[PDB]
Amino acid sequence: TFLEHMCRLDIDSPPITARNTGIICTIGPASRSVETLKEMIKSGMNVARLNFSHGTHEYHAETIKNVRTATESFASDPILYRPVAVALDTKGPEIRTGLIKGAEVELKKGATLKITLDNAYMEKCDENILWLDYKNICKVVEVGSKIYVDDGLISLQVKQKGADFLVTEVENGGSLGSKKGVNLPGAAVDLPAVSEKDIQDLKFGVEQDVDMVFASFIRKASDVHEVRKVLGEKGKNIKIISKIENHEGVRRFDEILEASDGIMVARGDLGIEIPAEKVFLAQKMMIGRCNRAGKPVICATQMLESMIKKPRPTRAEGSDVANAVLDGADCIMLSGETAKGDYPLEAVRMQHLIAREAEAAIYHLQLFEELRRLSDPTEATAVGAVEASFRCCSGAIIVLTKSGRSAHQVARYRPRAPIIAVTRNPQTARQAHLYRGIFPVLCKDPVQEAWAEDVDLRVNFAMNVGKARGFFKKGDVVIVLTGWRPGSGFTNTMRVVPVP
Amino acid sequence: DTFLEHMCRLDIDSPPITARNTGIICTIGPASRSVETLKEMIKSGMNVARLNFSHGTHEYHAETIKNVRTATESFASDPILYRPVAVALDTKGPEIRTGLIKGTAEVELKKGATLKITLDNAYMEKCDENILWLDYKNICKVVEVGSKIYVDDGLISLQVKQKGADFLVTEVENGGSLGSKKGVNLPGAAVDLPAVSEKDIQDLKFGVEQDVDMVFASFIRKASDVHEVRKVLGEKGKNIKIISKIENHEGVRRFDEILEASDGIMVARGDLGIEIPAEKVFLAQKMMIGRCNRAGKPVICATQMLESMIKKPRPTRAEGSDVANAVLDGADCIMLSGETAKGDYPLEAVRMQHLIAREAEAAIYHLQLFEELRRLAPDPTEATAVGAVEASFRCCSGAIIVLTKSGRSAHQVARYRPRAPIIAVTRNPQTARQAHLYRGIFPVLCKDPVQEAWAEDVDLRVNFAMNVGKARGFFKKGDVVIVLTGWRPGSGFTNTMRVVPVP
Amino acid sequence: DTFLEHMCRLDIDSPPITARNTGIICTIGPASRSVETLKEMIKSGMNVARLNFSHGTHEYHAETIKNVRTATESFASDPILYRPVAVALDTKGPEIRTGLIKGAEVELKKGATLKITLDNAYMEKCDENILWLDYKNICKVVEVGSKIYVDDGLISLQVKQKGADFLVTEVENGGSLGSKKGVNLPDLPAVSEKDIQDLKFGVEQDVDMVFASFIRKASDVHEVRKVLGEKGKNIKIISKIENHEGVRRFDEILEASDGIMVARGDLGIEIPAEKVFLAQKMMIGRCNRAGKPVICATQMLESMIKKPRPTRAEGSDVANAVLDGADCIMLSGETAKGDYPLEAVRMQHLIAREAEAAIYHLQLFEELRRLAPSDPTEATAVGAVEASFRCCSGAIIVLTKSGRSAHQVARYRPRAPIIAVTRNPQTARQAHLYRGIFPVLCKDPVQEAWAEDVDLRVNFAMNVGKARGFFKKGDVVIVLTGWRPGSGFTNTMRVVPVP
Amino acid sequence: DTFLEHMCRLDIDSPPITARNTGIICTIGPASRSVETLKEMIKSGMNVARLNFSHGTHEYHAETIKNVRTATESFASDPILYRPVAVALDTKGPEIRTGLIKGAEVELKKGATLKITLDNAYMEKCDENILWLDYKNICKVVEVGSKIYVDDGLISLQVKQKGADFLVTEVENGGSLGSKKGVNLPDLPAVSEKDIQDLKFGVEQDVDMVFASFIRKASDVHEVRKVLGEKGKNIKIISKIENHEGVRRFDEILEASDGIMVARGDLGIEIPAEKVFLAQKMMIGRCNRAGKPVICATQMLESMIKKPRPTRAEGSDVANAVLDGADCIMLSGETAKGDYPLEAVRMQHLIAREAEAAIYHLQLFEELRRLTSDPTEATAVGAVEASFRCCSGAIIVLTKSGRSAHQVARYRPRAPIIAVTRNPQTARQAHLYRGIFPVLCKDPVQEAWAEDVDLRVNFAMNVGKARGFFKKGDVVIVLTGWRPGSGFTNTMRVVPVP
Ligand SMILES: [K+]
Ligand SMILES: [K+]
Ligand SMILES: [K+]
Ligand SMILES: [K+]
Repeated sequence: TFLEHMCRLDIDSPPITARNTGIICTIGPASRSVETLKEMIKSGMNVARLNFSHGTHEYHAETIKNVRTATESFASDPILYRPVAVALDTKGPEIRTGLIKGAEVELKKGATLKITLDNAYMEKCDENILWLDYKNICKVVEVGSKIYVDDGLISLQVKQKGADFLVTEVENGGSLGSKKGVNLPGAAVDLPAVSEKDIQDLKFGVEQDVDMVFASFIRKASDVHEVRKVLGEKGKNIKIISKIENHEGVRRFDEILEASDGIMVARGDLGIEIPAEKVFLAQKMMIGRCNRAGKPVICATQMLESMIKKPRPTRAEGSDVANAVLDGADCIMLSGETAKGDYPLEAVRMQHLIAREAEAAIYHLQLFEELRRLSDPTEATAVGAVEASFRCCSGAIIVLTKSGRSAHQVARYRPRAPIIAVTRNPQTARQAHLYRGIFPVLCKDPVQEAWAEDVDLRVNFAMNVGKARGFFKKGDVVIVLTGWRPGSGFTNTMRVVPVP
Repeated sequence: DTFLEHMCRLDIDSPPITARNTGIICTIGPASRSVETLKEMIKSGMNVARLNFSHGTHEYHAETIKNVRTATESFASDPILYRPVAVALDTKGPEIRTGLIKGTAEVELKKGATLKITLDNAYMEKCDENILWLDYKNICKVVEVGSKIYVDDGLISLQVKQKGADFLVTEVENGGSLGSKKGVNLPGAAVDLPAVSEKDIQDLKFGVEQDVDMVFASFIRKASDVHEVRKVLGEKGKNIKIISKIENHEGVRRFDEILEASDGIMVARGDLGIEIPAEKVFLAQKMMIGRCNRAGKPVICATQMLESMIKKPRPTRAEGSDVANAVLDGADCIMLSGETAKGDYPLEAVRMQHLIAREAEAAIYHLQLFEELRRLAPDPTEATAVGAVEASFRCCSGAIIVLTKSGRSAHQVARYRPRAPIIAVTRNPQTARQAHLYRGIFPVLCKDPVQEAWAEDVDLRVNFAMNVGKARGFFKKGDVVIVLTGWRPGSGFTNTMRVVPVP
Repeated sequence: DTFLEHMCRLDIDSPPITARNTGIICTIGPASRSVETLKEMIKSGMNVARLNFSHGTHEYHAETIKNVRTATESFASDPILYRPVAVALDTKGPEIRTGLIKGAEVELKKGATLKITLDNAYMEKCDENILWLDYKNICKVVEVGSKIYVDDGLISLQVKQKGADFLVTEVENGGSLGSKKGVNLPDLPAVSEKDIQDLKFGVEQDVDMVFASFIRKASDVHEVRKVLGEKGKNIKIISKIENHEGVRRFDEILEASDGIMVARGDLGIEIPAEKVFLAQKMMIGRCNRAGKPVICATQMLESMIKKPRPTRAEGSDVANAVLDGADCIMLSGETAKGDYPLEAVRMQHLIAREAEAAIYHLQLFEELRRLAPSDPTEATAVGAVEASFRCCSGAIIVLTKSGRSAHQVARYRPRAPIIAVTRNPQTARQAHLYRGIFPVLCKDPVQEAWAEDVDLRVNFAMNVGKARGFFKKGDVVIVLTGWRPGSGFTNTMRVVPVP
Repeated sequence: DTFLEHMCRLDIDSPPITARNTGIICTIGPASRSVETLKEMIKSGMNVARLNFSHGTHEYHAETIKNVRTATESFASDPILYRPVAVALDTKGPEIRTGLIKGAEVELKKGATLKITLDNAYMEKCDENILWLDYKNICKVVEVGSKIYVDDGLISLQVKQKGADFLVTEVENGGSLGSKKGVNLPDLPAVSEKDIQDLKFGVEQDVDMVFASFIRKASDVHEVRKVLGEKGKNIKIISKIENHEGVRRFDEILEASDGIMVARGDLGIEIPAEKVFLAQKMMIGRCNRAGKPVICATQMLESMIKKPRPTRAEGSDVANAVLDGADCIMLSGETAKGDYPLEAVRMQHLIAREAEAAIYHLQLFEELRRLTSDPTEATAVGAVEASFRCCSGAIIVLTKSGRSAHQVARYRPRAPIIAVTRNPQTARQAHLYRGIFPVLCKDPVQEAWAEDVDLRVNFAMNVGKARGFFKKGDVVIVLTGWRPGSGFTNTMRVVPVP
């Protein structure tokens, strides 16, 4: 029972399980160097995120170079080599105010504010007529519609809508500077999914051979397909992860999920748009549907922010990170903790520890029996493999895959046993980190002419990796998923093999 | 139908429908001890008022208790709408405390700065940036060089650099604003203070005379600590519930024996974080809540709930998330501290707590709780309790109505955690107040005189329970309720279950 | 724990220590009419006395009923040990029978030629040449190659000439022909003139149930119901399914009836042998689902008509009927006219008790609990059976007036016996139709205080349960009652220790 | 969903669309001896031919075996439609019989007298008074008042006196005392000198299985095993449970046997009639639990010896045996000496097929599943799980000894198990297992292993399509090894039907 699982949790016993959730780290000035990156990889970093909200293409190109230099420095031993994915995080559409002749002119709880659109009234914002770059703001806003300014600092409330201006009352005021960020809860923002700057960044991402794109501010399915279109044919194999940052994204989550390769839950941005007594519900909902759909869900923002200045996180942060894992998140993303903080290596190590500790609180058998309660030969084989992995108490499930799909298919049923995905495709090896329980392995050996010899070679390689990682030892039993004939593109073959 | 589907169907646009089942415990202080404000807190959902005996005199607390009962009984004219309010005494216990600053504000401690700790009573009111006084006289022989000292709920951490015969020289590791009379923790040290001091005895006796409903025993490290508290309360306070506060590592280590000796448990997450690493505290919380749920004893989550509401009218998303997960872990009650005691928005804190708790109810997967609690569990009264919860799921009952004198039979039903609310009908004002400790129990106080005929008296109390249920929106005409009683008057045990239609 | 393991743990060397739960119905005749024999049959386990109204006058049957009640009430001195005995009237129905033979037995020789006359000039001079049967419109509904059966399907004939007057056949096979023997044609009135008289005689004699023969549709049951009328509205109607049409329209027959009797012997005449076991399983299944009694009859222990012990095939066939979910087993000639009626009853008791060891109770309930269609009484019924398993209770005690509440508990098939306590003598007798109900007749006067009267009846059930060995001091039992005097619900459940 | 719903859904006007999963064993005698008749019995559904060595000479049985094989191989020209037919040897065992009748039959009426003699001069003349039997030790195991049954329990006797070389009895139950009839007494050796010779003959005739009569204990089975020896080590030994001791010591017998035959008739004489059904259900359950074949025999369709159709009760008796969980049903006199041997086989086929509709397949499996680190066992379970999950038309198992097909069969999948083998003996022996449909592959071994696997699988595909098990578009489960000549059948493949 799940209750008994909680009762025998022991804080004095070390985590005997391996970490199954991926760790995504934002690379910046504090972690940009090869030497630091090497230690972060050793500490458990699986994906390197590039925040294109700031920095030039030159800067980021150097960062990508350093990440790959640090990564390939472990290639001298393919058994212990861990693939590292590169993630591009788009800037996305913003709503910014004008320049207060910078400086600030405070407001107060009661006064009025006449929002404008005069494209020359930029350089001088008062405590009355305020400017913003959102041209079509007057047809997606209503009367009574709140307008948060500077990350949920100053809330307004529309009173009069002309045709290209708004009269507002200041709900709660304070300091207000230049080029601040405004949020419109819960309006349907009509800004383009792909800014002209995003089109540049995404183009750059294709040339840099990035593995995935974190698309900011996704509100609908058509936004995702717009990013897809920009990536085009050349970037068709790049995984698109939609970032849910506002109320519309939550409401239209199903169409966004069906259009995406994965989901990022941005709690911080969510907390600005919707009340605090509901954000946890939205998180648990979105994670649940991603798990049900077998698509990767990333939990981001406000993970270990205190570790920017401290070597140790608060227990609240540790509890929040742990509960995200227990919710069913596939990956956890660090931001300023690794980008600009004083302890980037400690943050990665702490995230590893918390993820490992939360593993003990996971009730593996229940999740599978529910995901099974919810035709195709590959689906039956995947279910059969997981079922067999519980029956034999297997040390691992070895999946021979080209694109990664066969491994993802097994991963969606959440077996206790780690999934060793063996591939010769370096990209799918890197992209596999997005899925919980998948331990990607990159085979470098040339193809054998005899198909059964090539399979046996890939299996034995996985066998060696498993022994080295301590997943299993000789005498144990593993489940092996392959195809049947040379280049028949569907995994329908399950094999229960003793560990040699 | 499945836990996964249950999570998938969660909707933030949908208004929270079902009632709030977890208790709300509020610490009363300068910001909330007036009759006027107390009335608003009760309206907003306060079930239990906590008296913090770490501060204040007996006449101070007697006034608070009087104000609570005045505010509570102001609603007593309408027994259908009347909500019982419990009074909790939180003992001081083996505390170590600073340390009065000058002549009423604070000083700033900066990183890497030298700070001297003294035991010289000539400095007990002249503490500052350089010298600091505390009341633990044996501190120099329980602490070593390199020992960590935490001040004011772990806000400030110090490291001992030099051991003097009567003093300590420290270096500030974590800076901050030190105030007056703040708590001190010595994680690795073995503090010599007793579980029940002479001051605590005076306080517990005061609690008996003031007819408090429960005692929150601070810093419980073992079973014998609970037996001491139980002993002081004696025969006169034999019905006062004892809640043991787990605040350190030894308390977690010896949790099983403390739980068996106690009536309930309070998990102090904040104090726990001092001795236990951040990557392990959440495990400890889930463990203790689980064993409490298993034993059928109330568990309270306290400290670090809505602390930001001390200065802001709205909590952070992280706080609301942390509160909700405590409820989802299986906590029976949530306790508020500085939010209601001294903060600027005590009314807003209680309302937000009610709002978070109610929203969290939507994420609770009720049937699995019961199905597991029935399979892995250790009596006609017990079989009746299980059967009643069974029927409540089977019939989709609006409520389980339990006619109880001591509250026991209602507690036994609560252990199995039905989805339907448990309306405990009692004529005992004390068990009505104590019932708030248990999740899903909605205590109701019948003041009607005992009817001559027993069956007539039962129907009277059931009719009272159904009126309450209708008024609270638990059920309506045409619904079905489960009723638990004994057989014949003066019956020893509740072994009778009835399925009755709502007229 | 599982069904398979339950079968694996079966032990023929261990005494059947469970109580017999299936009702025993005995056909009373010249071999069992006497008060002495009836007394012993009651002691041996007879629950219901069946009177076959296909033969005998009302004078004869009134005497048989009187003897049954004399034997039954001879045990009334001890209310704790008194077992109620029901009386069943079995109608003749639309029977087609032959005529008497001149002198008397003749042999219908295999391959011969018979002539079915409809003229009353050969009704007393039948032989191997010309045969008479009491059916008129036989030449209005038949082809020239059909089959006709004699002596309960024993002899078979092949019609090869028609017209209107007679029928010319050929003996495919046969044996012996007595006189006025059963004839089968694989639209007589459902309730004939004679049936109406017998049914009204049944109301006058205060019989507990009626076994309606040859029910083919729901309107047949309604007609029987109509004849019984207001005076006999509480009399149970058990519809006998004896042909193919009864099987096809079984659903409407079941809904209209109070119970069902599966006549396997007659069923085999029309339906192929390879199909009858399926029909039996289907009908018993739908009866259990609907919560209505199903009786298995005919071809039970027929060998015991002349022998003191049955064959193993008969024991297996009876046991399987019980294991199929039958509520009652009916004996015919074994008790009516046979040389060992007392041994037949005892053997029936023996087999039914041994078969209980193979009953897997939990699965029956779990499936019924999941299949069953806000009623306080129905919810209490489920909860009581569920609590009986959980507490391993020795019995479920049900205080009932009409028997309905006890019937609702019986539907869920608890392993524990259901002690139905009643003051109504008829409900006590009719309760035997339901598997697992041990009816008990309280004769103590009504106490002034309702609660005290409930305690008295429960206490009476306690004493019966102890004397029967259902439970003992210290055990736990479930008790189902109403809440106040004149309650329309049996919605109150108690878990009470045995005093 | 529920067994109850499954029963309520039974419909007698709906034709049995499913195939017969239970094996049919037929006793061959003077009525079914000919090649022509045997051909019709094979087409009607006979899977196993039983030879009763209680009667007849070796050469008589040698000709029967030749005829059975001539009839079976007449269908060999079509590998896809060809059905393997097993040969079973049923030993005489420790049985005691009566002598010859002077005349011929004499009449023994209830309430008479009878002289049971050891006079060898009266083993030719056993009339109304005198009768001869071949058990010399008869006056050492029978008391005064002991009961004696003759000819399958037809006639019973009461011992009043105990003479020297004879007995004085009292006819308790009447009947017609025929000749060479069997006699029951509710110390003859487990295997006799005759049995030793008969078992040797069985090894020489290459029979597939031995029905060992009157097995009482484990040491009886191993005595038979030892006689069969090295040369007959692959011959299946099925122990016949015919008395109380066999039932009491059933576990040790089952653990020593390859299979079990439940002889209800012989059980009925020894054990009370109100207990035999319990014994039958217990033994079948334990065999199912152990994954060992159980045969229900005796008193099946006896009325079909003289009639073209069975009675209602016999149809219910056979059907309930199938529903009890019996792997095979055996016919005796109905096929051996009766007037309607062909009709007996066809009726047995019809009843077995009709009973199939009453089986809730998922219930048996879910119980057996929870009632291993061994890869072959895990693969076997997984294959059955997949067959339910995919609603597979069949489970194709490539097997050499049959062992792999057997462990899949233990879990009782709804889908037929197509056992593909090149070993003709395992093809014949596979008939003992419920749900196994054996096929004999005759294509020569291909050089490349993956090619030879595909050849065997495609053969199973064509058999399945010809039999109507499945059609193009459906999905089947396939169990194989991984490399040429391997120890474990540990490979499971979910493959579409071309
Ligand atoms: K960004
Ligand atoms: K305190
Ligand atoms: K009749
Ligand atoms: K034999």
